[PDB]
Amino acid sequence: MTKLKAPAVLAYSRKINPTNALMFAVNWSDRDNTTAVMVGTKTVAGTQSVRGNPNDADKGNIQTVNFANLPHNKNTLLVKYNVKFVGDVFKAELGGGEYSNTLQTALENTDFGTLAYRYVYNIAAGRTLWRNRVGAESIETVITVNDQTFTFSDLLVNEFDEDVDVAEIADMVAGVLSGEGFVTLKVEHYMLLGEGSEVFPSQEFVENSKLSKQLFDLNGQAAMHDQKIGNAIRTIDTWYEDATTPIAVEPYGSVVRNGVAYRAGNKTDLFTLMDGAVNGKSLTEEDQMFVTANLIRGGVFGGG
Amino acid sequence: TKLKAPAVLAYSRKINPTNALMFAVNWSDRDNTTAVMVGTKTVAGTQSVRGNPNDADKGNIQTVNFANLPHNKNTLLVKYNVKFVGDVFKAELGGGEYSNTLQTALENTDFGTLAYRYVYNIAAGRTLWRNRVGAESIETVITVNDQTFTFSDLLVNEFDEDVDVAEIADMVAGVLSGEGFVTLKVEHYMLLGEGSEVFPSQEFVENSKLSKQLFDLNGQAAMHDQKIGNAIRTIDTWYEDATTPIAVEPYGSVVRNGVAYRAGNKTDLFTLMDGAVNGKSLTEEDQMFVTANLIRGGVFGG
Repeated sequence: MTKLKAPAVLAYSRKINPTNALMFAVNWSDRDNTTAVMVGTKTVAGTQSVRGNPNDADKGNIQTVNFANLPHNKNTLLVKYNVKFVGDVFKAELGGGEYSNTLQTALENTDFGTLAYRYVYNIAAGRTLWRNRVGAESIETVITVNDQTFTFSDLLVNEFDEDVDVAEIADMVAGVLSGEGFVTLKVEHYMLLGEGSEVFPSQEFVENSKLSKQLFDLNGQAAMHDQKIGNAIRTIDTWYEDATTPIAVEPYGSVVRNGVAYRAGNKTDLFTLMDGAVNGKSLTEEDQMFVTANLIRGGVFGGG
Repeated sequence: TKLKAPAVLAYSRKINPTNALMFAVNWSDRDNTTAVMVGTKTVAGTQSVRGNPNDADKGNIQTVNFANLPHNKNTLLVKYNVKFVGDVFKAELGGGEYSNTLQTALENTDFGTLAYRYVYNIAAGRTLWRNRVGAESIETVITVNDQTFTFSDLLVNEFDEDVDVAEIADMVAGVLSGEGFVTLKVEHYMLLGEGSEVFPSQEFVENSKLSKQLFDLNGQAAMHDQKIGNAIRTIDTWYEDATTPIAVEPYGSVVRNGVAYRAGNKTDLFTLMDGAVNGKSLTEEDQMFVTANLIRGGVFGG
């Protein structure tokens, strides 16, 4: 007909830029004396309890793994990172002009307020802490932005409840996202897990060596990949078909650890909606939020 | 009839940057430099290609190189030197007549503008590429001939007039329009924030255990001298329908966007060179473009 197609190398750079997270040990009422949690190595002998075959059930299983605990005289895990939000979300890093420009035009009425609120809420509710949230006496999140400090505790993680301080931070974040500039939130999390509690750093892929589990380290200190924090932050999509709990923003709504994709094969993926928005079709408020959330995520959205 | 160009006519590059090293400092304690080291990390992602949604339920593991400022330093320090070398009309390999009449045809080239735009690309920090995004402030320090110059607040995409840029460009044009050489020694300080991702040059390795590999020198994150150089010679605003400056390439090629703003419309270096040697006249900006291609270096022969 006369359709406008996206260039082969249309690519957007990411706009939520978290750092790596470092993991320290403190006591809940002495947060100035911090000590780094160090990754160790231990032996693990196990059992061949795999569903398929009971003929191996009497055989052993010797492995060596990385592990990471709080020391036996500190009761609190402290997780530190920064999240820099950057503007100009609609200026493609690689794609040309025409397609991306009319896409920006089709997206200009996007509810940046809700996007920024859900981002900052995930940061404040401590979703970025993943399994470290489990079994915590209390959880205290501290976000410092523009020499201003905010503290959170009583936040439900899987609902975007309205909170006035989350809203005040989301105001600056949405100001940046819907326009130009950048703003850095400096984040600390305090979890009262108990002395000697196991902590959960990012895990590495070791295809070579004697380790079967390998934990992420920086100079030997337990740490979480910046991309894992980022994935937790963008868990804002409640708009896929038959949506229940929020999923991370992905062009196909993929959650690979569950082997499913909530936006694949039903014309609700990023590329279908994108080509619709460029070629005259109208987008919902939630569809515009989703397409803009993908433009914030970054990636190559070109013909492949 | 026509002065054909010798088959092996070639010029050597005249703007010689070094490789850039990447350190981490604090913005207000620049005498405590520590080096940024390239690391390796696992990265797990989704199969999110435009084509196939049938793989949208499948994941993928990779290992990649990565480079961060420490969590106790907030400023990236990029260091390099650039040596400008004169005799930009003496050919390296080509014979005599074509090169000599070309040297005569271009003795009225605006060397002031060339030197200014080179020095400006160095001072505005274009050479930093993606390390410019998200800076609270950028401070460039250029030392030359026992004279130190500091720059903050320079628009990268405009050649605004600046007195220090012009004063350095004066020596640079004195070398480029005559003989000799001169070394500018350049530092860039960027207030990015503690723990910020920094962007060294990327490598290509056919099949390796690494999916994405960063340029290192003894393990320290670094930038290729040719990338700094490509930023330095982004001065071409004279192709047809010119928006922003592009890097000086004989066909005005920008392979990252799959177009060549001087290919196939009698604006390429070879057409202009043939014209200049074979009697035809060039614009002032065309003389600038041809001399910039001679300063870039390369083979201009069959």
